[PDB]
Amino acid sequence: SGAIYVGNYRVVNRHLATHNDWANLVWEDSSRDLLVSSTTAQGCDTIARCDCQTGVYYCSSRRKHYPVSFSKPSLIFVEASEYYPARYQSHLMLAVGHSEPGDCGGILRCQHGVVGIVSTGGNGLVGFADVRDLLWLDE
Ligand SMILES: COc1cccc(NC(=O)N2CCC[C@H](C(N)=O)C2)n1
Ligand SMILES: [Zn+2]
Repeated sequence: SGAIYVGNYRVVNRHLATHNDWANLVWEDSSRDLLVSSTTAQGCDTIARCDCQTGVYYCSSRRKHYPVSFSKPSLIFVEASEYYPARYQSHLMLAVGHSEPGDCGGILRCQHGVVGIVSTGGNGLVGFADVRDLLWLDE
């Protein structure tokens, strides 16, 4: 689990969105596994606006933050799960790192701010849904 709290927005994995998120919906995209809802309180996270390919992510299944090198956001095939059929997910970045299903939502960050959140994984890989192109999160 986990979210990004920037301005009056809450960014979560679409597959983990709550009823309150759907009832206060700002934007959602199944192909990216992202959903953004509105918040009453202002958040403290800042979004990175950069082309970093190295950063650090939080892994809840280890209670640890790990440094990683990650691929550029791309269209990657994701196998069928209990949340989606087998499909291509867009704006996804892959890295070598530990992950379990419940790790979704952990933040990936670089020196400039939040880059994205954990969205896929398995067998010593971890995938992050990028948010750096969502310029509207800053206003
Ligand atoms: C997060 O790490 C792991 C580790 C092992 C397995 C998994 N499951 C995983 O990738 N998916 C299940 C949740 C929805 C994901 C998606 N974005 O389509 C696919 N995740
Ligand atoms: Zn950066």
